[PDB]
Amino acid sequence: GKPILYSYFRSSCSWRVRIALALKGIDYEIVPIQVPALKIDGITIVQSLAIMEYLEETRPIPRLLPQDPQKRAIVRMISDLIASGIQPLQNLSVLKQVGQENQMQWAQKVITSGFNALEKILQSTAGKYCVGDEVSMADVCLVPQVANAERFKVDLSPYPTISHINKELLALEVFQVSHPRRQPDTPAELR
Amino acid sequence: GKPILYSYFRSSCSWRVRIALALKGIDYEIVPINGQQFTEEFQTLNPMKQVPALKIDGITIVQSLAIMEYLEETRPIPRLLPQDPQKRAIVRMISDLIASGIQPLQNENQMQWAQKVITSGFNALEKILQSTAGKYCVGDEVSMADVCLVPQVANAERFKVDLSPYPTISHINKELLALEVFQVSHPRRQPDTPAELR
Repeated sequence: GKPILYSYFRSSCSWRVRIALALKGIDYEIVPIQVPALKIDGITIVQSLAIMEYLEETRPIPRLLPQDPQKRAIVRMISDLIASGIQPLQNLSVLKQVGQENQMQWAQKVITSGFNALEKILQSTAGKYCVGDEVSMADVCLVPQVANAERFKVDLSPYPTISHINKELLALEVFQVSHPRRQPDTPAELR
Repeated sequence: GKPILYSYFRSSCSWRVRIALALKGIDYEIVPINGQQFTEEFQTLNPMKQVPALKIDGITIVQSLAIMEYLEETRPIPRLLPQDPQKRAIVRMISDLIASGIQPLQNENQMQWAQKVITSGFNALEKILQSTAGKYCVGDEVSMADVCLVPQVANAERFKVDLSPYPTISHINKELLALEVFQVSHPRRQPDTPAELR
């Protein structure tokens, strides 16, 4: 009857989809545990980018992607930079399969390298959010990545644009109700 | 003036964009990659010295997925994405599985790692294609999934991955490699291919 997100409280990819579901006003059921997976309109969709593009097309407002194709490409660039460039190079597969202390070093080089790139891009693109003054898919991707950075003790002081946009976004209900610390599978001593 | 693609002959990401450019009949100029005129342009909206990068319609787009969506929208035919939203999700799933899942995890026994990554993904992707594939990844029309599949399958052969356990991937792969748009864009037919790959 109602959509099902297979989710994990610590998965940045799952949070993206929870922000996008909340943003589109879609009520869903959470089954905690490949995640995210989303059962919707009688089909199953893996991969948060794919999920979010489906949501954008079937539930247009609010827009994750602006109307001007050129603007859409910048929002997609940033999003994919996060989802294809930073995040996979610090997936749980990679981390536990290379020590329990090296995992943090490698994670920090990856996140800093991407944030060095992304912060420079945002000097051109950002208004109040990643691309101009309207929330986009880029913002949905950013916040969960910035939360990873905090988790691996990345200092955000060299990334003042990323940090400002991040705090603008975390002030919105759709980024709070979907928070890793407000989930069914959230450990009681992390709230 | 024509679009400019900054490319690398071995980058599977660059190949994706060459396939899509060729598919949509778009003529472009290739600037292959490792003065400050060319370095400034390369690195505008690309502080990471990344390929592919595409200069088109007066702007710069990095990230192959972003570039192909832009192409899809501005030059609709031939379709990289079908019209049915649910079919578009399946095409995007496969593409993203490759572009976000398999490929990023592999830019001594770095061979043991490449192979584990590629096999694990193809285990997943072969199973999905049992449901979706006709003559191509999703039904009988070439799509974004196919554009992503060929350059990943070429990586798999480079890292000596045996394709015997993946007959659907291997069939679709050879269907695609028979098409002009995947041949003219091939890593071996590029300006920066070193002659020792020919």
